[PDB]
This record gives sequence, C-alpha cells and structure tokens, in this order.
Amino acid sequence: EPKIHYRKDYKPSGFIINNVTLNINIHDNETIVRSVLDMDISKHNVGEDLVFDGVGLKINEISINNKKLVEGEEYTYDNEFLTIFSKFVPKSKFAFSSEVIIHPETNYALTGLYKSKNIIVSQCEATGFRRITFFIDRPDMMAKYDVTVTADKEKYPVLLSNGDKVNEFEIPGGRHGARFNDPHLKPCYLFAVVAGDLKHLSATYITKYTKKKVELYVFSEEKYVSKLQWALECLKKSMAFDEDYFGLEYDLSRLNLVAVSDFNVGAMENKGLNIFNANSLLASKKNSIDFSYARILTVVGHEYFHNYTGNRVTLRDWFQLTLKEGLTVHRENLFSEEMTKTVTTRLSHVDLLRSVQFLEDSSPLSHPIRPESYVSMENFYTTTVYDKGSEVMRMYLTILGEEYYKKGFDIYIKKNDGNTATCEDFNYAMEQAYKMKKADNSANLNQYLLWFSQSGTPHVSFKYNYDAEKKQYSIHVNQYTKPDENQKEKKPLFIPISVGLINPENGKEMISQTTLELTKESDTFVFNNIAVKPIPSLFRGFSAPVYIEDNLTDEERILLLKYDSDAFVRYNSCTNIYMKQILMNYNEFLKAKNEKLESFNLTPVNAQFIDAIKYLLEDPHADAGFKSYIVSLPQDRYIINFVSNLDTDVLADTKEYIYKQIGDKLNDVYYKMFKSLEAKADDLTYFNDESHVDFDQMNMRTLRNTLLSLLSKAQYPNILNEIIEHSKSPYPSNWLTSLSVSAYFDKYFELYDKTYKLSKDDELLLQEWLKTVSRSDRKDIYEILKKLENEVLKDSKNPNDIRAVYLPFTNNLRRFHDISGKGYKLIAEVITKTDKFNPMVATQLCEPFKLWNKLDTKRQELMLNEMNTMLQEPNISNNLKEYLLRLTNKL
Ligand SMILES: [NH3+][C@H]1CCc2c(Br)ccc(Br)c2CC1(O)O
Ligand SMILES: [Cl-]
Ligand SMILES: [Zn+2]
Repeated sequence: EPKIHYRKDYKPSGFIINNVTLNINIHDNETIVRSVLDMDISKHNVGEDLVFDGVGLKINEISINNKKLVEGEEYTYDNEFLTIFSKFVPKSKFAFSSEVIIHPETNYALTGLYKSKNIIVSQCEATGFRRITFFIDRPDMMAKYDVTVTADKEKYPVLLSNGDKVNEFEIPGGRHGARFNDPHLKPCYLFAVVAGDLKHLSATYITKYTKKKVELYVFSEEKYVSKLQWALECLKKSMAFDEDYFGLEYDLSRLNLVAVSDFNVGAMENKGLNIFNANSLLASKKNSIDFSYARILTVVGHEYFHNYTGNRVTLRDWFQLTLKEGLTVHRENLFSEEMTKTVTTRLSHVDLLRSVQFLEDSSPLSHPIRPESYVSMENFYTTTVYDKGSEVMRMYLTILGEEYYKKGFDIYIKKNDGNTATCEDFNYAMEQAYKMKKADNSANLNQYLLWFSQSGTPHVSFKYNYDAEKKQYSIHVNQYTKPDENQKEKKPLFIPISVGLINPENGKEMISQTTLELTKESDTFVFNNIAVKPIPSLFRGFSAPVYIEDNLTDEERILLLKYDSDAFVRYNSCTNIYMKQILMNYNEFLKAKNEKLESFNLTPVNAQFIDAIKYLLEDPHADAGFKSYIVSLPQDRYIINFVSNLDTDVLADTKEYIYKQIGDKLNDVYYKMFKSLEAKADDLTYFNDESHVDFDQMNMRTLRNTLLSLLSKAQYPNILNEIIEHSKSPYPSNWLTSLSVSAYFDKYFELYDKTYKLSKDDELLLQEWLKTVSRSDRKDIYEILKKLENEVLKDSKNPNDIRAVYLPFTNNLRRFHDISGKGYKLIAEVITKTDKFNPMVATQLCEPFKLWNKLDTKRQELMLNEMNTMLQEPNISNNLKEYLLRLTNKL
C-alpha cells in the first residue's frame, strides 16, 4: 500500500525557487552542505505549508531570511520531508537556507552524493538531489545554480560542477575550493559535482554556425587515462551530427565527461558535466572487447543529444520521461547508423526491442511509454520508455520524411527552448509539419497520441490477392492489440508500413518503395500494373513496433532472404522461417515428453533454407555482420513471445536439434569461412589508433566468433587447435571467445586461468572476463559461480562486478531454469543481499523473473515462491517492493 503518484494529478507548485547557492565541503568522515534558496510565492499558492524533500539529511540548522527556524514550533522533519508551517512562510520573496551533514563515504546506493573508489561524485536523476540538500525535488522547479566545492587538495585536486568556473582559491589546512556558475535554468536532477585526482584529455571544438570555441574534457582516474581517446572522438562526432542534421550547437564554453567505476546506470546528462559508468566511456583496443566501441559511441552520443532533448527542453513532470529518453535514443540511433554505416546497427536495436521490450509489454509490468502512475520513478527507466519510445519517435520521421521531420523538430525546439515540455508538445510540433506535408490544415495527429497512452504490442497481419489478367495486386491488412490490465479495450493505431514488391523471377523491385498508412482496424491496399505475382517486402526498416504476421510460405521467405533490398525484411524472413521450425519441433518434443512416448518423429529443417544460408555465407560480397544473424536462432526472449507455458527444457532440446540439423550440413562451410575470414578480420591496421574504428572489420570478427562457437559445440574435428590459436590473438573479442567456446573441451580451465591473467589488471576487462565465465556453457556452472564468488567477486559492492557475475548466467536456458529451482533461489538470494545496500541494482537483478507467468506450471510456481519470499524480507526497499508487487499483480 505505497505512496502512488498519478499523471492526471499534476499541478504546479505554490512556490518558486529562482536561485540555488551551494557550498559543498567534503571531509573524510562527513560532507557539510550549505544551501541558500532564493524563493518566491507562485500564483498557484493557497497559503500551504512549505514542504521540502530531504532524505537522510542531518540538520545542523535551517533558516528563513537569516533567522533560524525552531524545530517543533516552526518546522518538523521526519527524514523524508521538511515541513515549515505556513504561519512562518513569507508571503513574498524570501531566502531559505540550511546546513546539513551527509556521508558520501558510506553511500553504497550510489544515489545522491557518494564515493566511487577515490572519487566523490553525485547522481541526482530522478529524485536524488533531495539526498544532498533540501529541495522541491521535481523537474518543473527550474533555477540557476551557484556552486562552491571545497576539499583536501592532495586527495581532490580536480573539482567540478555545472557551468563556468568563476573562481579557484586556497583554504587553510591543505584545502582548496572552486566555484561554478551555470547560467541555464535547470531542474535539480541535472545538478552534478565531482571531486577527485582526475587526469584528462582535451580538445577545442569550434561550433559550425556561431564559431563558438568549446573546450572538451574527458576525465578518468590516472590508471586509465590512456583509455579516454575514443570517447573524445565520439563526442566530437556527436557535436557535428547535431549541427549537421538538426542545426543544433552547444551552448556553454566547456563540456566535461567523467568516468567513474561505481555507477548504477550507463551515464547521466548533467549540464556541462556528463558522468559515465566507466564501461560506457573507457576503452583501448588492447584491453576492451570490440563491443565497447559501439557502446561508447552510443552513450557519449546519447548524453550529448540530451543537451537539447532533456536539458534545454526539459520535462514538466516525470510521466513525460519518454519525451527526453525516447527522443534522445532516436537521435542516438540516427547518429550511430550514420557513423557505423552497417546494416547491423538497426538490426541490433530491432533484436533488442522484439526480445526484451516485447517481453515487457506482454508481462504484468506492461505500461504505455507515458505511464499513468508510479511509486519509485527509478523503476520506469524501462526498455518500453526508452526503446519503444524511440520507435514511436522514429515513426514520425518515417511518416513525414526527412524534410518535414526536420521542420517539425525545429518547431519543437523553437517553441519549447528553455522551458519544461510534455509529450503533447512534441506531437503538436510534428502535427504542424504533418499539415504542411499533407497540404491540409485539417490533418491532425490526434490518433498518433495513442502511441503514448496505449500499452501492448500491436499485431499486424496480412492476406494477399493477385489477379494475373488484371495485373492487380491486393494487400489486406489487419491490426489488433490484445487487451491487458491497462486498457480492456484497445484502439487502432496510426501504423506506417514501409513496403516494397519483389519480382520472384529476377529479384527486382516492382514499385517505388512506399509507406502505407494503416489507421483503421483493417484496410485493403490495391496496386495496379503489377506485371507478375510479387512477394511483398513488409515493414521495411522495421517501420512500426509491432508483431508482423507475413503469412508467407518458407519458399517466399527464402526468396526475400536472398534477393530483397531491405536488411530488416531479409532478417525477419529468416527469423520467421526459424520460428516456424522452432514451434513445430517444440511441439513434437513437448508431446513426446507429456505422453511419455517411447518413439516419435521430428520434422527436419527445410533443406532449401539450409541451401540459402550456405549461398549467403559463401557470397564474398555479402555482409559479414548480416551473416552472423542468419546462422543464429532467434533469441530465447523473442521465442517465448510465441509459446504458452514454455518448458525451457523442451525449448533447449528444440534449439539443440535445429542447430545440429544445420551444422550437420554446413559445418564444413563454417570452418572454411572461419579460416578464410582470418586475414581481414584480424588485420592489425589501426590497432594503435584510438581515433579510428572499422565497424565492418569488427563485424567480420563477430562472424568468426559466431562460427567458432557453432563449430566448438559441434565438436568439429580438431577445432580445439583453432581455439588454442585463437586464444593467442591480440584482440580481446577473440581471446575471450576462446574461453567461451572452450567450455566444450578439457582445456576450459587452462584458458580460464590464461584469460584471467590477461584480464585481472584492468578493471573493465576483468568485468568482461567475469561475463564470459558467467555465460559459459558449462555443466559445472553452479560450481564455477561459487569459484567466482570466493576468488574474484568476494564482497564487492561495485554494480558492474555483481551484474557481470550473475546476469549472463541467468540467460543459461538449460541451467538457470533447472527444474529444481536452484537458479531462481540463487538469484533471489543475490537480489535480497544487494537490496540492503543498492536497491536500484537489486531490482535490475530481478530481470529474469519478468517472464515468470509465461513459463510452464512448475517453473511459474517456483519463481513465484522466490518472489514472494523476497517480498517478505524485512526492510525491503521501496524499489524492490514496488517492482515485485507489480510483477506478481499485487500493484
Ligand atoms: N538520463 C540517464 C538515465 C540513465 C539511463 C538508463 Br536507466 C538507461 C539507459 C540510458 Br542510455 C541511461 C542514460 C540517461 O541519459 O538516459
Ligand atoms: Cl568564491
Ligand atoms: Zn537518456
């Protein structure tokens, strides 16, 4: 029965905070925070008490207009809210001031002000500023910030906060201070401070239009300063992209990026002072796997793009979160697609959406991208809000085209720059462009708003007709969203369907690609002068976030896979072929299990599909990244969206059969390709250059490592020789793959020790090594996890360490879901232990339970018993309690 906030209840504050003047004085065993708030009474004031958020603060004194308030008589504080009785609240402009004590050195929850190794750092989104000092801690309370930080100079030579550094000064006793002025009004969740012995790389950027000089700095601890350069390159690329595509320039004289080792999320867009999980900022080619480079490009870009979509235009309230996150992910997706120029970039986003986000949207946690209520906002930084939000933001571009999309985006910025905004404000701007494109001032996007308010994944299904004498082709389309616990009645959405038509005789396009606008529950689209029966290429680029039911034969899907122009449709046609096979074999194994059959049949894999995989693999002009997708079955969390009461044992048996069906025909091709790809995949050009990344070459290594895994599982003759040579590669992607694939051989623990020694002296590489062990397909994985706990992880409270040890293992379909329930018990024990010092990470660790009600009856009960046991833990966090109550349909 928690405190629940509702979107419909929004109302402006009765107060105004115009300026914030902070003095943050860091000592070994306490930090003293002095704060002066220059305040006023708003037009919405009705004489209410003045209530500040303030969580876990120790009050030394509080004052109004430099007269101390008296506890009990004039205020009360209950460790969450400071209430000043209205009788003592002025009726015009006044100053509120306070001095509180906080303890970053024991703040293991990494919210508010905390210590990460030898760095002091803040994290204030969403509602952490109230853990530093008193505030009306909501994003519509925008103010200007004057921040002084003081500390021991030897321990903390670098002091940072938002904006211009206006003074530096020495203090008796070996201390010093620095003062910052941020001229841009901001909500308090964008405040940040950093103190540490930081080293940096720097550059000067000159903006495109106003020719402003901007100093760019990237910071880390001294040991890792050599890992800063790619992030700086990524920042320069991000700034140029926002200038080139959106015409947006940076608006301060300096921008700082800072890496810290202990961080709950990827990074944070604090104004002029972006703070990063080190794993999302630091890399070097000797000490990072390839995937670090796309991760840093993404996160550095994302944080930079927030400078407009989030900071200069911010949020009226937290229900609008997708307005900054969906939009900023979309901006980062456009950026990364342009930077990498690989079709796999878009494909990876689709692969993530249709696995983890579709799972979420059919789970008890399902919510629209603009939720209707919350208890802890930190539980709603979800793949729905971010990734479905991004697809909803991308649909605007698909509908409008680039020219009118840019026009609408510029309207959004112009109308809302410097202010809070709502999702409706964005839709309104897009609507102005829509009216232009349609040349119709009665056109509107009112229906489009359902994408913000309606939960659940739409299902879009197709039927076809071709009249050869008339040369007339028809596509009959239906949409359906399943009722859920948010709406028992669902409405049709505005679904853009990018389509082409392929001539199956020559593989050629038969129409100009066109985007069909489905706005009704069903529609028929007719095409004339279609000279022969086509195969339709549907939802090109994955043009709407939906379940696609193409009702094509496997023969037609093979032709698309081979000849279509659109990477997504080729990949999806392959996905659909696999799913048809998976569901068939799954049912065959399931019946044999349920009926305790002594003999039964399995349906073999389609031989023409196997031939098509071989054809694409052997094509020297086809794309290595795309090839790695075609030889992999769909993700387990994708598959589960199509199976009721999923028995994970039967699914594992199903995958095993299909992979071996294909390998028994293609392993020699796999081996030949693994060998022929080596020269180009592993070429050492630019290995000593952190300013250039070859994303195509990286995709060649991904393909090689995918093929090696398939060949190792298959026990291909003498493949251990290749694994051992692979362990000698300079590329960590390769030598960590050699550990993974050696799980099937007696050399596993030899390579475990070899790669440990290669990893143990770099904090981030060791975490990648932990992930590799955790995900190893070992029969003794439970004993290996104990080894990691006892020898490596031990008592670490570092979120990266804990997540590395446990989350990859939870994707071990056969072992995590052991029918004894021991894997559920193991992870629940970790969740409960972690919740006592880091509620956010504890809730992140709950991820495997999200599919609990989609599993077979026995596993459902096992998972539910562990969740209810977690709910019984004394002093459970609000974060974890809310999450588990919602997930078990109690909230
Ligand atoms: N505002 C920050 C919130 C933290 C977070 C989370 Br949670 C998930 C993905 C990303 Br990317 C981020 C970075 C961010 O800038 O959105
Ligand atoms: Cl000063
Ligand atoms: Zn973000």
